[PDB]
Amino acid sequence: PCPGACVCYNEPKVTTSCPQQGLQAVPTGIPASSQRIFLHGNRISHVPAASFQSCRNLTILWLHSNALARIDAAAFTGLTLLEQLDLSDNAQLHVVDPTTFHGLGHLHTLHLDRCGLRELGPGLFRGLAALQYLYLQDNNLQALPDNTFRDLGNLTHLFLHGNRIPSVPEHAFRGLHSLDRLLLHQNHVARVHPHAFRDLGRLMTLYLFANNLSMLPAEVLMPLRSLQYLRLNDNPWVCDCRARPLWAWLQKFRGSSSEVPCNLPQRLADRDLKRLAASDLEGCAVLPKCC
Ligand SMILES: *[C@@H]1O[C@H](CO)[C@@H](O)[C@H](O)[C@H]1NC(C)=O
Ligand SMILES: *[C@@H]1O[C@H](CO)[C@@H](O)[C@H](O)[C@H]1NC(C)=O
Ligand SMILES: *[C@@H]1O[C@H](CO)[C@@H](O)[C@H](O)[C@H]1NC(C)=O
Repeated sequence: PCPGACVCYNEPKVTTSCPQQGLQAVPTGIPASSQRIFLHGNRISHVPAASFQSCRNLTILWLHSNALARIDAAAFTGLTLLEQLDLSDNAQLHVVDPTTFHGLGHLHTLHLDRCGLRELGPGLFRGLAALQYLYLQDNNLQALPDNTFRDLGNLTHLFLHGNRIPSVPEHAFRGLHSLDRLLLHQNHVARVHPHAFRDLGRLMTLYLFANNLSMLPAEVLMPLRSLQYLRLNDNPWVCDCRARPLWAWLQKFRGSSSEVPCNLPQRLADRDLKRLAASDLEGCAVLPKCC
């Protein structure tokens, strides 16, 4: 018995599809045999506890482009086979309770982009051992706490761009041994801890453009054995003695890198640090280390 104006069909997967119907709540009577539930484009403001618990075989659930303001901590309880979860484009969600994703051990992709998220609570991504793709871009994040991604040993793509992250601490990206792509551009990153990328030996793409970096210790990039694509443009680089280690690393990098445009000193403005001679990097500009 297909509920409301929903469309129900069996092939290729048992599906209940109710998009863009002005629904203000999760409809009652969703067939328990459903493998895919599409509830995107509605006006759903709240997801109550155990809203899909009847659906033992659910693998795909879309709730994007709704009006979500609150998700109950037990909203996804009993969804042990869930592989894809889409909560994106709910700009007033602001906050997800840290236990909300517990028991989703088959989850492969999690869409949380444009959810207005203010923070990543302790244990929010705990136990998501199968997760491969995590989308956190275009939110309101102000911090990247240590060990936030510690259990995500299978994650290959992490999207964190378009937030307000001020820095990267040492253990922010611990546990991410499979990470392939890390996008951190369009943030406020003013400093990266020397050993922040220790676990990212398989990383192939790193975007750090449009941030607030004036220098980078060479130790930051040393672990990145597999790196092929690097973006560092649109940062206020100081091209003086402090930039020598980054310069030296860039000389031996066999991958592709963006411009690394000097902001200071004036005579080097918009020249590419990558393309300077060592002699250009003598003295202090207008303190740390060599200065
Ligand atoms: C889940 O799938 C199995 C195998 O098709 C079936 O026996 C079971 O009834 C399904 N569960 C629900 C709630 O429909
Ligand atoms: C991680 O992926 C590999 C293959 O890519 C798979 O064998 C393994 O079971 C996955 N880990 C978990 C915890 O699901
Ligand atoms: C970059 O960091 C400096 C402090 O070193 C701060 O004064 C400035 O406002 C920051 N820029 C942006 C765009 O946040």
